[PDB]
Amino acid sequence: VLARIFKETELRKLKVLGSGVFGTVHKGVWIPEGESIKIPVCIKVIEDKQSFQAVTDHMLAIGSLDHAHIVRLLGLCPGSSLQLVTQYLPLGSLLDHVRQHRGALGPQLLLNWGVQIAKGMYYLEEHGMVHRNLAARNVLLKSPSQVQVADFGVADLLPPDDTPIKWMALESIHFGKYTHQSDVWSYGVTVWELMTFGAEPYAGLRLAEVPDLLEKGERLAQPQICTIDVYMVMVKCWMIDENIRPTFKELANEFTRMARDPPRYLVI
Ligand SMILES: Nc1ncnc2c1ncn2[C@@H]1O[C@H](COP(=O)(O)OP(=O)(O)NP(=O)(O)O)[C@@H](O)[C@H]1O
Ligand SMILES: [Mg+2]
Repeated sequence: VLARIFKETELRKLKVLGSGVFGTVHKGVWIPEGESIKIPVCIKVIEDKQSFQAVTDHMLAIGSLDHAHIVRLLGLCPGSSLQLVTQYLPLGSLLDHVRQHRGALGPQLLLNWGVQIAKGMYYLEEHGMVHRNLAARNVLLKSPSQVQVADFGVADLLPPDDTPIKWMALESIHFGKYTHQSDVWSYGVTVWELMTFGAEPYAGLRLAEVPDLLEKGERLAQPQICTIDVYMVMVKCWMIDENIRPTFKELANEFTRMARDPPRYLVI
């Protein structure tokens, strides 16, 4: 239960990669202990929109976590803006990956990722950490076959302020309430994104409408490559009652069970 603090003079930003809802991610280098060294790192810049001088208890909570399937926060740099420092993964997003390669991907390989994501979210659930922004953009490739959940708990760094709405559980939209169960919903839309080779969820619809549609219980369409067995996994994630939504434990089970005989549960 500790997080490393990085002196400002240790970090250097080379290039910007992009920016999401809360921050701005920069490709950078890390130079520790005066003597020259060059460690490739990713630096995410988060600002209030008051100061980030001072470490909160939640910042340490993020800092402590370490799992084979999550993106570990190597360190933290306070200042006017908060600088979150992680390792740089050249292979990038799972979302942009499935788009580019699509169905060419292994039906076996694509199932393993469902398992690998669930294992990570389990690790987060275990240490009582609510991700609050799970999505395909947030799942990253550490290795051609290996993925890691990124961007956990960033949302809880900033005061309640206001599109992740396509990834939120209905009670999160209605009550601004986030649980481990609410992320389970987000896991659902995620898996969906994958099975659709990176299709945009609720495409070409108005955001105001979105609460209505899933409330009417029409929900997401069945992805082209998914058998009813894999599709129902997702459907249980979007059940209005959270206490009937599956745990990440069970989700790791159902996918690994399907992973034994890959083409039975998915098809080109
Ligand atoms: N460790 C990393 N290595 C390489 N690229 C990264 C890393 N972390 C984030 N990125 C990329 O940086 C870009 C911007 O990140 P971010 O500010 O989180 O926005 P986002 O992930 O697109 N959406 P959101 O997470 O909802 O803000 C995205 O294209 C990420 O894939
Ligand atoms: Mg992100």
